[PDB]
Amino acid sequence: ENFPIISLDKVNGVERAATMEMIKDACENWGFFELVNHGIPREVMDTVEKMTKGHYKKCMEQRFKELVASKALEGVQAEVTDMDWESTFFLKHLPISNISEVPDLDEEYREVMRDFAKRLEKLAEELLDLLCENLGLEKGYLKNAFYGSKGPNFGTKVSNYPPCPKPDLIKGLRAHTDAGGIILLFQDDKVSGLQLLKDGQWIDVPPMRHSIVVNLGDQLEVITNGKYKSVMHRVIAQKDGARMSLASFYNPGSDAVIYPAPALVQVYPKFVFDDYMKLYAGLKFQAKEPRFEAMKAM
Amino acid sequence: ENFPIISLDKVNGVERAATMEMIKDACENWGFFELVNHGIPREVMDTVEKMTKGHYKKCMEQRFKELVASKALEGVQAEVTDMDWESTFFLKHLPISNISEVPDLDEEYREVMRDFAKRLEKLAEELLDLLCENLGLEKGYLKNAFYGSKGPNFGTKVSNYPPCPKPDLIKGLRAHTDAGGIILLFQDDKVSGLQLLKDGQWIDVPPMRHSIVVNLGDQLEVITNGKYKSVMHRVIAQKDGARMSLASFYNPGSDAVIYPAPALVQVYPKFVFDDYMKLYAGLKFQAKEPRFEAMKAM
Amino acid sequence: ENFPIISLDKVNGVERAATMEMIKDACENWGFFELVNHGIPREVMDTVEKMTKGHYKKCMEQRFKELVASKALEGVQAEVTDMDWESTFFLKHLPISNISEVPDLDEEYREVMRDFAKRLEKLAEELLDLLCENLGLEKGYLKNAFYGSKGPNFGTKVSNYPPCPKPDLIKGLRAHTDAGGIILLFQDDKVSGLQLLKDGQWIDVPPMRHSIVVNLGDQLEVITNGKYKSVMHRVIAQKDGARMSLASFYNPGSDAVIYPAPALVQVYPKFVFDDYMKLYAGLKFQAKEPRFEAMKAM
Amino acid sequence: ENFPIISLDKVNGVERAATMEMIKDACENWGFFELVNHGIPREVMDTVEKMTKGHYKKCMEQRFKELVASKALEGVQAEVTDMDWESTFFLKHLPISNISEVPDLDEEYREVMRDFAKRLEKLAEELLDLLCENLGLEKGYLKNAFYGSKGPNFGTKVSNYPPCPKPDLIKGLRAHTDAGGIILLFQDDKVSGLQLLKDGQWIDVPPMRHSIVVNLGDQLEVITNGKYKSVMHRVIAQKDGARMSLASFYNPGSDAVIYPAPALVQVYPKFVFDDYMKLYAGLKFQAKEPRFEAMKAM
Ligand SMILES: [Fe+2]
Ligand SMILES: [Fe+2]
Ligand SMILES: [Fe+2]
Ligand SMILES: [Fe+2]
Repeated sequence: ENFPIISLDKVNGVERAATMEMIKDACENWGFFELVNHGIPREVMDTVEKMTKGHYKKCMEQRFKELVASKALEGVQAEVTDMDWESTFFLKHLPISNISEVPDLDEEYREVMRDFAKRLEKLAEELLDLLCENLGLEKGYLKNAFYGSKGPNFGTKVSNYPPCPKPDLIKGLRAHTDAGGIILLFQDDKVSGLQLLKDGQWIDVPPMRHSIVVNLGDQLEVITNGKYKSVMHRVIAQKDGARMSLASFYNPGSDAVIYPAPALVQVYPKFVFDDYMKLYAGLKFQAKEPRFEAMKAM
Repeated sequence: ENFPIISLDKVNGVERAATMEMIKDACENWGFFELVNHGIPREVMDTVEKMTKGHYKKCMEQRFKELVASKALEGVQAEVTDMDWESTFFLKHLPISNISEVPDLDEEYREVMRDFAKRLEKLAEELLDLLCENLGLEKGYLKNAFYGSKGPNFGTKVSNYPPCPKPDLIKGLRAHTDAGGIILLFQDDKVSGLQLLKDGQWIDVPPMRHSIVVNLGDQLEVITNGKYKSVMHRVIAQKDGARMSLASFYNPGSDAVIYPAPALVQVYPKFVFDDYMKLYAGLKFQAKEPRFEAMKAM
Repeated sequence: ENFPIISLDKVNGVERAATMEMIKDACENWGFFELVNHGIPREVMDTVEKMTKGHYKKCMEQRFKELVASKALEGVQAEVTDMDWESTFFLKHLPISNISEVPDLDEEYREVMRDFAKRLEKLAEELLDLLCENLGLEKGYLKNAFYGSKGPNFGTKVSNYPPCPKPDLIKGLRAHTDAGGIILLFQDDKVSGLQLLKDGQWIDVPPMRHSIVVNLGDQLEVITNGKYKSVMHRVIAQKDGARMSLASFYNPGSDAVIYPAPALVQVYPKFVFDDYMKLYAGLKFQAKEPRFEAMKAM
Repeated sequence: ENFPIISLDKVNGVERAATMEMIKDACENWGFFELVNHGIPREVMDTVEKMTKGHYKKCMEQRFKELVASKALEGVQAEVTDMDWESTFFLKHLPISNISEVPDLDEEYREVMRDFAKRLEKLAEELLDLLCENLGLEKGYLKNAFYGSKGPNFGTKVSNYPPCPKPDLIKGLRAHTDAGGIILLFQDDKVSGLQLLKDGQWIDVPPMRHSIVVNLGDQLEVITNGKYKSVMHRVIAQKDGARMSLASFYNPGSDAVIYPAPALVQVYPKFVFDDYMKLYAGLKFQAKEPRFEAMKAM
């Protein structure tokens, strides 16, 4: 009944069996769990926060100079209330790290993001193995399924944003389930603003400090033949706090072939991960014959 | 073997049967035909041209003032070669004409577009009836199928554009078939730059003056159970000329139910026109369960 | 020492002289004053609020559908935290009201904005007359100076926005003085977030309900030969509240000739209002000879 | 009377004096000259062309995939005539080369741009010395004036563009003089489309192959106390050809102090180059007191 909050270090000790049973239960009945004692140092997370926030502040300062100047163009005084406070960019890590070639980051920043990205990779694969165990599969199974030819895709979206101006503005807002593998979310403050649908109703992720919030995608549901369902959610920015998010995605390689583990077995489909995303981006129906085939299906 | 060029007025005379046989043949074996003597006055088309071109010239003059000024911002001299010469906007006509409320047109312009849009509607419905006849269907059949509840959607895209900088830039460019009903294309100059794929190869639409180029969409293929195929094409702007296009679309109403005429009967599907477009815009797979169903299909 | 809060209705009564003396004092020593009892009904302001907020909510709902869909394009899940919550548009009123032809407002909205704009015009001209009186000028003087040929320019910027994500983000943010005539600001809630520089330090506009905040521009400083200085300010969106602003500007007509009243007399310049703005938009130096003349000046 | 076309290699020979006299005459009476035999190999220019064109073609292919996909979003078929064929980016070279960190260039491309940028720098400084000589100044004088503290700013704008859709669209288009030092323009084909105003009328730059077109900016006019005037021009893309431009700018360092050479001496002003550009970008009047000072000047 309570949202799973899990002290990962307990898997090294006498409490392991009960921690694995929480992980199992979250996987089966929540789709989500919040990790503490997960092995990424407080100091590293605090540095990632500070520096991301430093870069945000800079791009905001620059962005106001530019608003003032374009607005002057149209014979218009730009106010600070005209600001767009949302800023988001990505960083690839696997198979090829583009961290070196993304515009406008300090070197000291890129190296911090590098290290942090290696740490979370390592954490992800550990999590996948513990899922394997609970699941009766072999160590490495999911990392292997996710491998494809060149490897799993892994990146981190880095967001900075203001609070929602009022909750009823979210009233009518569609949620989703994530299409990929396993997602690890790192935020600032105490309140995420992250919510999951459970039995028709919205449950808040409980505020923690130095936590990582883990959730399973569509792909893990297929490989488990539905045993672990990817779950609907949303994330709304609270006046309370959490103005920054790092959402890192450990997804199957583009060419990877996804399908329910034979041991774990209606039957979920088999398919190449990239075709799941091409369905997703709307690039599987820009021809006529596909389209006619789909309307015959409905 | 020759692209169909059809003098529509001949349907009023002793030559009708041979003109209907061209229309039939184009419908079956070209998907396209070029109309002359189609009953829209030379004077009306020439006014539509002039005025569209007048409005283009204005939005270009304005657009250079703004480029000069934003470029100055970044300590940069804007050249005329920095110009974006492409300009396109739409006009609705049916079920509700938004021609009155589109920004930045002269009144004298809106009224010309109104009249012109009534004329082409009338021409479209005539064309659909002549298709009915060739097809063995009743007068009004297609207009009726297209009606839905509120009526057929009808609008005109108005484009102005420079020439392609070089043909091999189009080399690797995907074509398409139109998703809607029947399309009537009005251009300037002599060379369209419009091409259709016929038996694997690119055929140019032959240059004519005061012509209208007609082509059938995906919807007419379904209602004819494949007898009239919608055909692949593209349109590339020629150094030769044709720098302006008015493409008017007479499509089924959103809620209209499309399906192969029982008389005209594998079997094509039945479906609501709006679901064909939602497939098209990529809004039918932004949930997980649809997506899993589609991968099981492949 | 206290920010001027002025009950306008008191100019109809035994307290007039003391209210005029507040207006005089604010004009001379604050540049700003907050009006209550100003003669625009509570019901009208409350309707303007509600309806603006209704339109905001709609454009936000629509804006999230579009973010979800474009983000899907790039194989990316749009979150609600990716939202851009800032929305701003204008409405002209004088010399020609474009309220009828601005995209996407209910009719019931346009009529409310019309009425409201007539009311504030009337309030502005009253304020200018009371300035005349305090100043020793004739009734109508400033309205007349502002008239030019076709009339004074009058419009309203309508803004909706989230809170600033954190105050130190404003830390390093340039303020300004308004370039025009007289500005009347209508907000929601209680806290504006509006601040004025007075003797080197930031003073908050005091929270009021159904207030209008008035401030004088650069133009009124010139006509008063510096007696009424236009004052520096800024406006920052508070977590506390005030998520909406209507800032209406009563400025001199484009062709109006601005210059210190002979009675009110270094000497401020004389000039056409439009040249002050062209200086402002950076369109007075896009040629070489101007530029050389300015560097010789410095 | 004829546009100056100058074989630079002749400065190494018996013809030097007559070539220097052409350079002198162009500097005094044309502001522009076209260089051939200028010492940048045919092979290097041809490689720069090919590779720029290869990169253009790629960004165009990518840009059409994205248009098709966003247009589908709005239930709209993207045509090739909807294309925006204009593409432009910059490359810094001095004081710090950002060529390594600009997005989406082949390595083999960056190295070609590096070399090419060193070659043109070397050519620029040579040209400045020959100007010194004609002028009676010492070798290095202008390079030294341009040096400031960190060095001269040097970069190259790289443009690719379609033809102007029709000449009367340029009819009403403002020209300019360049604000910087000395500009070297490298194009493809034969016809630039570049024109200079000379005695009130438009003169075309004569078509040449493997030419470089040189022109003097506002800064060189000041240092020569008007002896060498920077001249008005424009560049329009011809159906004839020249679809690519590399415009490289050798300007004074930001902090450089520009002023008429004492030997060369109304008197032109003295000033820091960056203040000339800040005048230019419209950032010298975003405060009130500047503005009042300027209106008193007029
Ligand atoms: Fe998500
Ligand atoms: Fe088409
Ligand atoms: Fe202001
Ligand atoms: Fe130029």
